[PDB]
Amino acid sequence: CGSTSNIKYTVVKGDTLTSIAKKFKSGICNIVSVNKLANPNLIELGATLIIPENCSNPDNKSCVSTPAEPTETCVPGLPGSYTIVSGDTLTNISQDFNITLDSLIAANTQIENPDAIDVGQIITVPVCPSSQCEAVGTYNIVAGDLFVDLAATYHTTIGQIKALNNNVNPSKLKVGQQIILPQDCKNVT
Amino acid sequence: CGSTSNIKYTVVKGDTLTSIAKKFKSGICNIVSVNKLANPNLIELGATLIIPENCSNPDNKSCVSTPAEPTETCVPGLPGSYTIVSGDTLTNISQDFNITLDSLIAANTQIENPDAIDVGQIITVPVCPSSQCEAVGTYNIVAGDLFVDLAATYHTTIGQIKALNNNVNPSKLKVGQQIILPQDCKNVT
Ligand SMILES: CC(=O)N[C@@H]1[C@@H](O)[C@H](O[C@@H]2O[C@H](CO)[C@@H](O[C@@H]3O[C@H](CO)[C@@H](O[C@@H]4O[C@H](CO)[C@@H](O)[C@H](O)[C@H]4NC(C)=O)[C@H](O)[C@H]3NC(C)=O)[C@H](O)[C@H]2NC(C)=O)[C@@H](CO)O[C@@H]1O
Ligand SMILES: CC(=O)N[C@@H]1[C@@H](O)[C@H](O[C@@H]2O[C@H](CO)[C@@H](O[C@@H]3O[C@H](CO)[C@@H](O[C@@H]4O[C@H](CO)[C@@H](O)[C@H](O)[C@H]4NC(C)=O)[C@H](O)[C@H]3NC(C)=O)[C@H](O)[C@H]2NC(C)=O)[C@@H](CO)O[C@@H]1O
Ligand SMILES: *[C@@H]1O[C@H](CO)[C@@H](O[C@@H]2O[C@H](CO)[C@@H](O)[C@H](O)[C@H]2NC(C)=O)[C@H](O)[C@H]1NC(C)=O
Ligand SMILES: *[C@@H]1O[C@H](CO)[C@@H](O[C@@H]2O[C@H](CO)[C@@H](O)[C@H](O)[C@H]2NC(C)=O)[C@H](O)[C@H]1NC(C)=O
Ligand SMILES: *[C@@H]1O[C@H](CO)[C@@H](O)[C@H](O)[C@H]1NC(C)=O
Ligand SMILES: *[C@@H]1O[C@H](CO)[C@@H](O)[C@H](O)[C@H]1NC(C)=O
Repeated sequence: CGSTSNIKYTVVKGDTLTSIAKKFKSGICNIVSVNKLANPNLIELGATLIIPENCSNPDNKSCVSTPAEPTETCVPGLPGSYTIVSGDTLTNISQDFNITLDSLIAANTQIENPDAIDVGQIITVPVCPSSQCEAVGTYNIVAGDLFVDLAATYHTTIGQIKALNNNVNPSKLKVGQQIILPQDCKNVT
Repeated sequence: CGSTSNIKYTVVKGDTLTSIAKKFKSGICNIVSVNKLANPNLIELGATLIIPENCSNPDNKSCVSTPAEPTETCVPGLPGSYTIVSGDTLTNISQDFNITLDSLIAANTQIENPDAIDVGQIITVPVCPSSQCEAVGTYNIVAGDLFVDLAATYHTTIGQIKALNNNVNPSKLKVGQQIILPQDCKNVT
């Protein structure tokens, strides 16, 4: 990293390795190496992390694959709607559903100011025509499970997991917890 | 029916044949016969119906099969949550999900008065462990489609269709409309 100092840092709410790397001008993957983190997406609330501060040589790329912006304008299979929870924005939610902000706004012309949405407000999620998820069912959380990783493994999206578990905070999952998990969501025909 | 008079009646919001039969002391199936209704569950907003009033011989049973109270304490497959819309009660919603009011209250100990719930409030739906719906996907409404009938045909529940389409009023469906439809929801193993 060719850093000049290290801070020992307590992980707080909202943190990702991306936001921590930015705060301290470190690299995501430098923090992964130094702390022998098994999964770059998983850092625990209240854990301590040694952070190389002010790196000349930040490695933010070798260990993660950060997706391009969403380009699709619909989500395969489900759901018809999503309910807004604390901290959601339409930008946030369209990214989770892997669609453009634009497509989510277009599906929701009842919203006038796209920046003023209310906890408890229901929005339309634009579902691709002729599409489906192959199985939707119970899953028990195991140690280190995250919505972000479960989406990739089961070929669904963060948003679709959130919609099926709309009152579950992804940051407060417990080993053994039952969530509802959609699988293999795709266009059909 | 051995009725004493007939009223010509305009179907309004909230009406079912059950509520109309009660208002006028008729029978569900007498109204079905007289008006040659193809489906006892389907009456259209603003349609006129001849109602035999004050029947001595009301037939409420021959043409419909009215389900017993729900006895199950969980819903197979999905969803983790449901958002409250105008006119919902926990009694209403537990019936749609084919579970006991009791089981729905027990899953929701954050609710203190079970009779004071708010438009936009999210509740937990108790999903049976080790359960699933086999496919969840798009369906286009055809003439005469109803959530009540679609549940039976596709082996799901009114509540599960509502949860996947939480901003759709079941009384305002249009031919060609795309909804999200779960199928073949059951316990597994
Ligand atoms: C490189 C990068 O920036 N990637 C991000 C990626 O991190 C974002 O995903 C979010 O990551 C955060 C941090 O990992 C997740 O929050 C954690 O969630 C887990 C699970 O709920 C929490 O784990 C629990 O921790 C406690 C102790 O705190 C243990 O007792 C529990 O057993 C444990 N549970 C399990 C099942 O292991 C953890 O505390 C949370 N940490 C924080 C700081 O909140 C978050 O869930 C995750 N978000 C999603 C939607 O999955 C991702 C956002 O999409 O973007 C980039 O990929
Ligand atoms: C015997 C008995 O009491 N059974 C009840 C059963 O009726 C309850 O189910 C509810 O029935 C009502 C009345 O049929 C349903 O409301 C109707 O919904 C349809 C579909 O949205 C509306 O049809 C539309 O009507 C307009 C004209 O008004 C047409 O232009 C449209 O093309 C047409 N759409 C389609 C697809 O055909 C109709 O207007 C509504 N009528 C009224 C009075 O609102 C209602 O959806 C239905 N509820 C559910 C959840 O399915 C049932 C409640 O669960 O309990 C008993 O089974
Ligand atoms: C978000 O959407 C895009 C486009 O639909 C996905 O990207 C493609 O996925 C398929 C596999 O199903 C591949 O054939 C393409 O090569 C993928 N890559 C690209 C650059 O389009 C993308 O995976 C989706 N992202 C997430 C996180 O779900
Ligand atoms: C509500 O729940 C009950 C019990 O789970 C269902 O009743 C049974 O369904 C199975 C078929 O899957 C039959 O083997 C039983 O004989 C059924 N009858 C009875 C009286 O239990 C019931 O069908 C569900 N109702 C709805 C409307 O979904
Ligand atoms: C799925 O089908 C829709 C409807 O045409 C289309 O817009 C969309 O891009 C398709 N998605 C994928 C991933 O192929
Ligand atoms: C499904 O399994 C659950 C979990 O044991 C049980 O309570 C429930 O009654 C079962 N439902 C049916 C329809 O068999």
